[PDB]
Amino acid sequence: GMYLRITNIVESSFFTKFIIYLIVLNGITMGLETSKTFMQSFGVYTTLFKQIVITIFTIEIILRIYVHRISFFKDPWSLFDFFVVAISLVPTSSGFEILRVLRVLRLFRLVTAVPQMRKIVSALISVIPGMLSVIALMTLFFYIFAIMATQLFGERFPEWFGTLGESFYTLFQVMTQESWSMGIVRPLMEVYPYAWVFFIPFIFVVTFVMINLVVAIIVDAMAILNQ
Amino acid sequence: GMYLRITNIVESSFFTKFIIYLIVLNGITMGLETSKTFMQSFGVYTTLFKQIVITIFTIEIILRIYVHRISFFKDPWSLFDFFVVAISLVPTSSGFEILRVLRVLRLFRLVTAVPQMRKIVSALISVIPGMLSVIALMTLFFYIFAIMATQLFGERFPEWFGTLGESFYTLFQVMTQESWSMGIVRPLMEVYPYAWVFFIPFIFVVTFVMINLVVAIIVDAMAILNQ
Amino acid sequence: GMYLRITNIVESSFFTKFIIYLIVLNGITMGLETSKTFMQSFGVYTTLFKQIVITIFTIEIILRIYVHRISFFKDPWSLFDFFVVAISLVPTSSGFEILRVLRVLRLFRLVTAVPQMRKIVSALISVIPGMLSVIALMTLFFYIFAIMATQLFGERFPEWFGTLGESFYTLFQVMTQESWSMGIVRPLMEVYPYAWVFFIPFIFVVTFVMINLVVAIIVDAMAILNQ
Amino acid sequence: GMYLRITNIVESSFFTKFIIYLIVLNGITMGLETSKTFMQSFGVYTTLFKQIVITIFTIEIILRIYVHRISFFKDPWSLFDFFVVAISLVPTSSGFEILRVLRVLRLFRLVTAVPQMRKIVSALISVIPGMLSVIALMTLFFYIFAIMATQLFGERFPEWFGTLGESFYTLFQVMTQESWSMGIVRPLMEVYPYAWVFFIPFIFVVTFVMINLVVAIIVDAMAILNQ
Ligand SMILES: CCCCCCCCCCCCCC(=O)OC[C@H](COP(=O)(O)OCC[N+](C)(C)C)OC(=O)CCCCCCCCCCCCC
Ligand SMILES: CCCCCCCCCCCCCC(=O)OC[C@H](COP(=O)(O)OCC[N+](C)(C)C)OC(=O)CCCCCCCCCCCCC
Ligand SMILES: CCCCCCCCCCCCCC(=O)OC[C@H](COP(=O)(O)OCC[N+](C)(C)C)OC(=O)CCCCCCCCCCCCC
Ligand SMILES: CCCCCCCCCCCCCC(=O)OC[C@H](COP(=O)(O)OCC[N+](C)(C)C)OC(=O)CCCCCCCCCCCCC
Ligand SMILES: CCCCCCCCCCCCCC(=O)OC[C@H](COP(=O)(O)OCC[N+](C)(C)C)OC(=O)CCCCCCCCCCCCC
Ligand SMILES: CCCCCCCCCCCCCC(=O)OC[C@H](COP(=O)(O)OCC[N+](C)(C)C)OC(=O)CCCCCCCCCCCCC
Ligand SMILES: CCCCCCCCCCCCCC(=O)OC[C@H](COP(=O)(O)OCC[N+](C)(C)C)OC(=O)CCCCCCCCCCCCC
Ligand SMILES: CCCCCCCCCCCCCC(=O)OC[C@H](COP(=O)(O)OCC[N+](C)(C)C)OC(=O)CCCCCCCCCCCCC
Ligand SMILES: CCCCCCCCCCCCO[C@@H]1O[C@H](CO)[C@@H](O[C@H]2O[C@H](CO)[C@@H](O)[C@H](O)[C@H]2O)[C@H](O)[C@H]1O
Ligand SMILES: CCCCCCCCCCCCO[C@@H]1O[C@H](CO)[C@@H](O[C@H]2O[C@H](CO)[C@@H](O)[C@H](O)[C@H]2O)[C@H](O)[C@H]1O
Ligand SMILES: [Ca+2]
Ligand SMILES: [Ca+2]
Ligand SMILES: [Ca+2]
Ligand SMILES: [Ca+2]
Ligand SMILES: [Ca+2]
Repeated sequence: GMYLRITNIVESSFFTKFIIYLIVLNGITMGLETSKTFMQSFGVYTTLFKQIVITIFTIEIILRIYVHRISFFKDPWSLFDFFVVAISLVPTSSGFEILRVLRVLRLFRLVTAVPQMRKIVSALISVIPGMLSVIALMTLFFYIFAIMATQLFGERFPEWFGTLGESFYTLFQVMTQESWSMGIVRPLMEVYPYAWVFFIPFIFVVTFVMINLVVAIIVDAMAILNQ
Repeated sequence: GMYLRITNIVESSFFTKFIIYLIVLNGITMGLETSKTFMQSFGVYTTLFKQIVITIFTIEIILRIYVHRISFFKDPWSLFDFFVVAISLVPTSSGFEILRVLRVLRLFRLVTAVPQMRKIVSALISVIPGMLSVIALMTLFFYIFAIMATQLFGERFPEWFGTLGESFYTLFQVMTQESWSMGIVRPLMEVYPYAWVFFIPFIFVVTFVMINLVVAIIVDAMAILNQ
Repeated sequence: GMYLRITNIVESSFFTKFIIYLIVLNGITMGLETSKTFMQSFGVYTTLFKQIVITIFTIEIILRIYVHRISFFKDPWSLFDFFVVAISLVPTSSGFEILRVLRVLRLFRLVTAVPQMRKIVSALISVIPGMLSVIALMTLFFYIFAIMATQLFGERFPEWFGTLGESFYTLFQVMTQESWSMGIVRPLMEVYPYAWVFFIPFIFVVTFVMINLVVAIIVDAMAILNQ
Repeated sequence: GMYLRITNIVESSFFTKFIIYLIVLNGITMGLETSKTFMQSFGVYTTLFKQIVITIFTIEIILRIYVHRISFFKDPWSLFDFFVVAISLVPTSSGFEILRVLRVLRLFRLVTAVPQMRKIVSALISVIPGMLSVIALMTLFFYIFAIMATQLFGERFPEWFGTLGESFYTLFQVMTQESWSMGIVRPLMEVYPYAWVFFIPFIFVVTFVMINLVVAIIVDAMAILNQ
């Protein structure tokens, strides 16, 4: 087509720097809205601000959808950028409260826009694929010990191991090692005195696996450097 | 001998993929049996399912024992695969309850069958042999401090250090650092005010050794790469 | 100018070794002043000692400012060395109590003077610049989860998430993993039973990011060695 | 001189393997003596055993001192081997109870005798010298924050920060992160609401330094391999 003009504006630096400025202003706005006193004083300016920024972001997404239609929905950053826009597009009384809490995720658009942020985030995602083998191992391991722990402690201890889900949680807690013994294992042993046969091996296996996953991360990082 | 036929079926992909499907179905079954309501509704279909799958697995192990007899009992994956089959072969009322909880280990047959899982598990086992020197060091160290801590705190504090085993446990807990001070050392110091001479050095030695073991894992991994 | 004499004294070893000896004597002095009994016995000798050492340090800084004026205020070690001198130069009744507690920082002048200490400290500072990308990521992440957690739990749980700052703190605590579950998440779930959807993902993201930052430190260290 | 005979016996394998067997027998003995029931049954055989083994070890040390006099007291393994022998040589009623608890250290003679154990222990000691710079840094840092924390919280909180030593301990506890917040910082903030300015930076500095020390261990290990 002005199509060259609108694609030289959308891909212009000033357009994306401007929506960056709008993102930062909105983040401060969202920070201030937690103050109940600030919300008694300037509750109207901020909400009108939120409305004007949501409309700007929606037209900005419409333009970005136009200038490169096929890529926009095959590109992860813009896909997410479209989804957080959409989630906050549904009016706050049109959705459940949880939708209004998710609206906060619209600040990650700062990670979307800032290219140093893009670089680092896709670096962490890049780490993820090697870990799949040991994540699959470990979630099978957690499933098995959830099952055994439910069937072993979930009547005398229905608070912690009564369910499969409760056992998943208490096992994750034991894995992070928080309160693993004065909190879970010792009270257990007040009734089942060989409960440490279940948990001490569990601790050993889970910690060994975690260490090895970390070392794995490290060598995958280093191989691209020694080459 | 059909011996070529049965060894072209046992070593066929479909046979092992089928027992993989059976393993997954059984894992979901075992997951559902923890629900007491599901067990009131469909307690019979699942138990008949468990019986038909245990017979399939037992004939599958019999065939696998036949086609390569000598290797089957000199191969770790199949050895374990035989043992978990056997453990759940003993009827649930023929054994103690703990046997029924061990039956859950039959889901690790998924690690046995899936070759990506085999690769990663034998990778972790491969890590293990280098660690033997420092494991032997450390268990001697734990034995010595168990002994000293029992003889030092196990009358005024029989809950935690009254025995050698109780001291082993409380020392392992202090090693994982859980509640090491507000939980153990400080209550101790209410009666023995120099108890930190025992535990602070213990903490230092045990943490230093743990770090060094991890670094050791790392360099053993890296040497095979710089070569 | 004696200017050559005073610059051959300031840059002399004995001058800086002497202020090192004075720094150590002052550190022991500061250690002793916490004893209330020692302060009843020799409260006067130590305070006169503090006054004579502060005057020596102030003239030492005046000389060092003279011999190389332009560099002194463009050099970090001496800049800090000037600032800790100044902070304790304000009389103890001229400032708030917090100023008297900051006076203790005058012992880091030992890190300033000792060159092995300088080497190691600037080594740690040298590590810092690479971490900026992931620190910026993470503080955005903490800001977002502070906001969501305040809006989600800060009425039923005003102690922990009532404010943005309180939520920052409780989230940092959950990040260090201290008491994350028996302390925060479980009491929460007594009222909001899906609170683990908020915290378990938070734990996962924050731990993964921390691991990756550490690995990043490591590879940055190693690249200067494989080269 | 038989001097060749006694030096071909002392340096014989059988002599050192025999004292290894004696060390293991004594370790089991020491383990059994914690049982009060075993001590009612066989309290005499074990004590006579302890006496016969202590005499064997003392003559063994006398022989080892003879065959190479100058080296024995310039060699760390044998020096320690001499000292643990001496500590348990003082009769149990001739010393304080703590001496009888130290007698347990005579089991580390197993690390002294076993050469794989020697290899690994001197490997860990070998790691230690590089860490000196950051240990010296850190103990200065701990001294400074002990001082500030005593002067800041040791009247309203004399249990934890009343002394310099108590503050050292509570700071070490905060460093290991155990109960750092629900245990120390939060109760503090009930009276001093900006106590997190002191501890959150302390946590950050101490953790960063710890990470860097570990990375330092790692690169020192790796440089001897890339060479
Ligand atoms: C990216 C991270 C940057 C750094 C983040 C800084 C966060 C600062 C948090 C500290 C603020 C909270 C402390 C505080 O005491 O504030 C009180 C208010 C809420 O209480 P308030 O409503 O004042 O009290 C009500 C009294 N009542 C019930 C009797 C009527 O709470 C407030 O006043 C909230 C103050 C708003 C802080 C907004 C800071 C935004 C930082 C910029 C981040 C933009 C990144 C895109
Ligand atoms: C590939 C990308 C990375 C992703 C990898 C992470 C994989 C996580 C697997 C989680 C699968 C389990 C999820 C699940 O089954 O949810 C169960 C519970 C929910 O409890 P629930 O019963 O809903 O609570 C309601 C309370 N009620 C009924 C009494 C009213 O919720 C929990 O208990 C969840 C607790 C955490 C589970 C962690 C499981 C092991 C993950 C291993 C991660 C690898 C580390 C090396
Ligand atoms: C490998 C890991 C994959 C992901 C694992 C997913 C785990 C999901 C766990 C969450 C389920 C538990 C949550 C929940 O509230 O369920 C309740 C039931 C038990 O309570 P229920 O019997 O319903 O209540 C009794 C009521 N009474 C006493 C008054 C009669 O508890 C249940 O309903 C159990 C539901 C069965 C979940 C089975 C999921 C299997 C995942 C596939 C793994 C196959 C790998 C080979
Ligand atoms: C080579 C492959 C890797 C394997 C390496 C792991 C080595 C583990 C060594 C364990 C040896 C000690 C086992 C033991 O003596 O059991 C004692 C206690 C059992 O307590 P118990 O007295 O049975 O409780 C009954 C209560 N009662 C009598 C009052 C009714 O049970 C416990 O207290 C066990 C607590 C954990 C002990 C950890 C010992 C140090 C292991 C160092 C691991 C290396 C880390 C760097
Ligand atoms: C760099 C680190 C080196 C190693 C640091 C060593 C730190 C030693 C801390 C242990 C001392 C505290 C233990 C203790 O019980 O001392 C008590 C006094 C305070 O209580 P005190 O005033 O004696 O009791 C009052 C009784 N009343 C209320 C009834 C009248 O508290 C004291 O007596 C304080 C004793 C002063 C220790 C000064 C040590 C300085 C180490 C050298 C560091 C110089 C580096 C530049
Ligand atoms: C580049 C050099 C390295 C530096 C990187 C560190 C960045 C730290 C960012 C901190 C920004 C947040 C500061 C802030 O907003 O302060 C809020 C609270 C203060 O609570 P406040 O409301 O003042 O308490 C008064 C109580 N009242 C009102 C009821 C009377 O104070 C807190 O809650 C602070 C708690 C710690 C916050 C940690 C935030 C995430 C940092 C991520 C660090 C990277 C790790 C991978
Ligand atoms: C290097 C590490 C190897 C593995 C270490 C194995 C450690 C085993 C610890 C578990 C034993 C303790 C469990 C237990 O219930 O034993 C009870 C006794 C003490 O209570 P007891 O005196 O039986 O009860 C008194 C009853 N009363 C007051 C009413 C008269 O406590 C005992 O019976 C103690 C049993 C002695 C265990 C000796 C094991 C030595 C392992 C070999 C290490 C040699 C390395 C050089
Ligand atoms: C080169 C080879 C490696 C060695 C490096 C380790 C360096 C350790 C430095 C320790 C210096 C401080 C020792 C000290 O001053 O002792 C003070 C307290 C003793 O408390 P105390 O006042 O005796 O308790 C009596 C109670 N009373 C008076 C009320 C009846 O006892 C404590 O509080 C000690 C707590 C641990 C202190 C840790 C200090 C920082 C060490 C940094 C280690 C490096 C890690 C990166
Ligand atoms: C079959 C598996 C073989 C068994 C061997 C595997 C090793 C398992 C060790 C036991 C696990 C307990 O794990 C426990 O975790 C805590 C976490 O605070 C460690 O505390 C840690 O401090 C520092 C700082 O992070 C770490 O760098 C270090 O790795 C570790 O010492 C304890 O030192 C460790 O003992
Ligand atoms: C001026 C200094 C610059 C500031 C930057 C330095 C980083 C400091 C991070 C904040 C310190 C809190 O440290 C907190 O320790 C706990 C210990 O369980 C970590 O938990 C850890 O789990 C795994 C398993 O060990 C580690 O490999 C990982 O490094 C870390 O995530 C928390 O994730 C981390 O947040
Ligand atoms: Ca932890
Ligand atoms: Ca821990
Ligand atoms: Ca902990
Ligand atoms: Ca921790
Ligand atoms: Ca810890």
